[PDB]
Amino acid sequence: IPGISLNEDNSHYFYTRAGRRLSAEEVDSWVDQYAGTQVKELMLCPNCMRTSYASQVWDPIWRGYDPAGPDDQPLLASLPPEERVAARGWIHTAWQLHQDGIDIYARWIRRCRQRGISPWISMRMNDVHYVNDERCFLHSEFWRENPQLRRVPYRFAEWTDRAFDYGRAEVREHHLKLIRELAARYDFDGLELDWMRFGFHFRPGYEAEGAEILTAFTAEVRRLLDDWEKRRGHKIHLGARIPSRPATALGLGMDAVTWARRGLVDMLVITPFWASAETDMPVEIWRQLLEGTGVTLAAGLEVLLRPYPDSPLFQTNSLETVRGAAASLLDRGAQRIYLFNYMDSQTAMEDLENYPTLLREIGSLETLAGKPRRHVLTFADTWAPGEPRAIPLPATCRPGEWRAFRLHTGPKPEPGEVIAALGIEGGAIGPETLEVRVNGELCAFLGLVDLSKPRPDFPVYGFSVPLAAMRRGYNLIEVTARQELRFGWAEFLIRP
Amino acid sequence: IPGISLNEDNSHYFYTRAGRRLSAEEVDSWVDQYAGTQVKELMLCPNCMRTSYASQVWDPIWRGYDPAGPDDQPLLASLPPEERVAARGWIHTAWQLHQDGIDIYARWIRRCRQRGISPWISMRMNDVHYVNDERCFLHSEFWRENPQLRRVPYRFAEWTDRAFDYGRAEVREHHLKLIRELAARYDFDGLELDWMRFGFHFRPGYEAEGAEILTAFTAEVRRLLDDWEKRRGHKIHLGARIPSRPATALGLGMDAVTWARRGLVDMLVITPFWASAETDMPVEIWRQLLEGTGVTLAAGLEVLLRPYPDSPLFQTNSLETVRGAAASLLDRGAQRIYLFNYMDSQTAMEDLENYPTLLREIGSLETLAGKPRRHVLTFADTWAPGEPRAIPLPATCRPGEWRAFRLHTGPKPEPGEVIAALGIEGAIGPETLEVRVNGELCAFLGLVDLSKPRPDFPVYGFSVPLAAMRRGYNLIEVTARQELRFGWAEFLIRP
Ligand SMILES: CC(=O)N[C@H]1[C@H]([C@H](O)[C@H](O)CO)O[C@](O)(C(=O)O)C[C@@H]1O
Ligand SMILES: CC(=O)N[C@H]1[C@H]([C@H](O)[C@H](O)CO)O[C@](O)(C(=O)O)C[C@@H]1O
Repeated sequence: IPGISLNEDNSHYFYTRAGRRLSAEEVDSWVDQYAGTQVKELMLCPNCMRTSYASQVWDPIWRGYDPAGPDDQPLLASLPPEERVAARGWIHTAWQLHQDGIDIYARWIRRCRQRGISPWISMRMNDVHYVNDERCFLHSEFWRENPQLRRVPYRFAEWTDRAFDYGRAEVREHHLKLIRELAARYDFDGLELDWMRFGFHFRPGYEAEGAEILTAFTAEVRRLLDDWEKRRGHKIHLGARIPSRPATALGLGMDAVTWARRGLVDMLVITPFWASAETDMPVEIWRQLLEGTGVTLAAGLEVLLRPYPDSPLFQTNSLETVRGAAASLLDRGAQRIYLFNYMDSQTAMEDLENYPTLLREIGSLETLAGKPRRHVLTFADTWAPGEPRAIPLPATCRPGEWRAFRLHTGPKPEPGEVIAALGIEGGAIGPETLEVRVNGELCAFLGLVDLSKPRPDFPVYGFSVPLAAMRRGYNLIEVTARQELRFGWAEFLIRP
Repeated sequence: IPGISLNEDNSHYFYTRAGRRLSAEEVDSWVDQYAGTQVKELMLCPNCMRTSYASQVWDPIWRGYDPAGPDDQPLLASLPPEERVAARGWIHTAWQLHQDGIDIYARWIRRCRQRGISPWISMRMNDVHYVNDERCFLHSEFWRENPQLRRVPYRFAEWTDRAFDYGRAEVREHHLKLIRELAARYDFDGLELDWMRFGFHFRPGYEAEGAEILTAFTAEVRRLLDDWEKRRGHKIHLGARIPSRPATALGLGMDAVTWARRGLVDMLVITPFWASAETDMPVEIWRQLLEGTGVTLAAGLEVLLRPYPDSPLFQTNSLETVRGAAASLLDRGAQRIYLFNYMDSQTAMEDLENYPTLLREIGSLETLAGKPRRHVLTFADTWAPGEPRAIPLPATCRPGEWRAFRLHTGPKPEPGEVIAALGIEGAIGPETLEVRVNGELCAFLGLVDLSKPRPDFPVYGFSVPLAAMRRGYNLIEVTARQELRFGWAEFLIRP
């Protein structure tokens, strides 16, 4: 009954369908694959710094575009030859659609309602893809002409250094112009403010004033949609994506508790940025913080699954690891599982054959129950500027020392197998090199485990967990080593 | 005004007054130094594994004691000769009080009320000092005879490994026996459950069931005190010390939000363990979590001030650093500043001459305003088992890389001087660092000669444009032209 919110990005559909002259019927058929699943809402993203539809107030993706021209034309000149082919796939498909009088978002919204899906618009509030390239096709002329409106002018270390400063009147107006058009153009059930693209909206040190500013912004949005409710003849929801921990959220100027209490939002998505999906997010704390407000709390998953920030592995979640994350987060009180970057091609799970099963299982503890799952230890990629960072992995154990790892494994396991699995980096061990306990109970050595993707590129050792040791929620791996060891991976595999 | 809660520990008074035959009058005079200050409550701790008063349900500190005997006697045999002198100071003074018919806690409670101080009892729920020594004088016989009731039987790496497991009925009963006695023996305004001595109460991995167990415990205590309200003819408060961050609190089986919502507690003290004061605690998050519950949220200071867990420096807070922490935590919404280990001698601020001034200033932003203060970067000493730890220092900056440190400096500074000061561990010039605060370039000042507490490595000062500083967090950003390791960071605000 919690169900899935699925986010469709502003570029994917155009990139993957490029080269086809799309009919209204084919455009509609994209919604259909999500019909009869646990998907309750599609969050349709129509923009980055530019829109993928023919905006009157912002730059469409195709502003500057020469449809008949060569790839080497001014709009694409800044990219290498090979990347112009991909960018032009997006620009051209978005352009051609408009030329045929097909508004892709209007069609998706209409088809959503026919298929019992609640259609949302999700706006990227501060996308900064490729801002190292000032000439790049997908920057707004407004961004290009106004470097004084940026967040960090004293350095350029990260893309977010060149993000818009929402402390400025003219930055808020620029984003409110697009919202006023989206509300007028599209008859959506809900608007989501996607603050987590890229989650950095304020001069470093100005986040507290930023918090009062985004609350007022959110209130302007809520007021505007209230007017549209009387016009459309139905309720319109307002939602937001925010960081995964309340202190990080408040530290980036997102006081979601105030937004909830003053009735500005009725859905909140707690999410990482992109580096890895968080398999561990303090859902129960947010639920306490949001008590009485009537806000739907969604737990946001990302497609990547990576053990630590500096890992060179860039593999996606599998059905089994999404089953783990989803079982965990629903067990903690998530009222929705929200998928970001889990699309039907290119930006999607590596085991794409499992996409339909995933959409029919991860939205309920009932449909996850008795199915194989993996609870993998990862990390929170997003922290407020100068906020101390708590990153579990990698973890050194010196001879005779103890290390502990708490992994959230949601519902108590049904009868069957539980393996605590630990990856060791740097080249190794015997059957008595490690002592492994779970909630204090000794775990028997199993030997090397042949993991399916996602998996580390170093040996993973399995330890058999006495079924009855496992408890609902967090479960504690403790390890001591007789030799210095570095851990690069931890998970629970539960196969009932 | 928010005001001060001050904790007197179970041993201090006995250790420091040892060798004097104490009169009822002198015992009473201890309360007097706190009268007419911002202290609203004295939290009088009467126990560890043993009581400092003559309990009939627990071991007094002097169980086993031979008053006329030599230092080398069975009760103290396990200590080296010179440590028996200190321990025996505590045991003998506590014993001799009882022999004179002086109940120190009954006298303190009475004298508190005469002097307009609200008197509390603060019970250590699981003290584990010196549990490496199974024959130690301060361990209870119950603890000694029941090693099966301990938290960790598979290893002994930390004192908390030999803490009692409150997952056991026998452990809960044992601690409830003392609470039943304290409620009957003493007419206190409030009982505080000091969970933060030592904050580890459950088998590793059983903290969730632990949370339901301490809620039921706390509720049992609340029901007990409700009965005593009708006998004593006045309200009795129930309070608790808990970890500084909500996730850590819930992770150690302390669901204080439930305790607050069900009206089991009406005071909560967020605090670190002992390694250092936390100058940065999520007060505003707790206030949101506690909204409508009527619970007073107290921000707990510890006496030590240390930049990171492995630092060999063990210096205390000064008047100036306590002013900084207090200005910060009050600014964030603390309804009380709570002092732990800020006593009148031995366990005390090293600038002891400033103790009376401290007790008249740190309870109100009004009395802190326009006074010199230091906002020092530290760390949270306490994390749930296997919980990822966020420790800011020490911090390496590679050539051409940026590091940031957010320090909470509470109220925006008055007219005067603001210095960002950065300590370098393990050779720099005036351009080796670029330092910004909230993006504004800060002038190199050179080496700053800090007063204690201070690192044993060079501290460089950077002049902050007064107007850059904001209310609450303020952001130091630094880039280095040479590989450097920071061991220290602070704001000095001198109006
Ligand atoms: C690289 C690619 O093809 N698509 C990517 C898009 C585009 O970069 C973006 O939509 C341009 O506006 O961004 C994401 O959705 C994102 O932000 O997480 C990830 C996705 O993989
Ligand atoms: C002289 C001395 O060491 N006293 C210390 C006492 C005793 O060790 C304890 O009361 C034994 O029961 O403990 C503390 O208050 C504590 O827990 O932080 C600190 C204080 O410095």
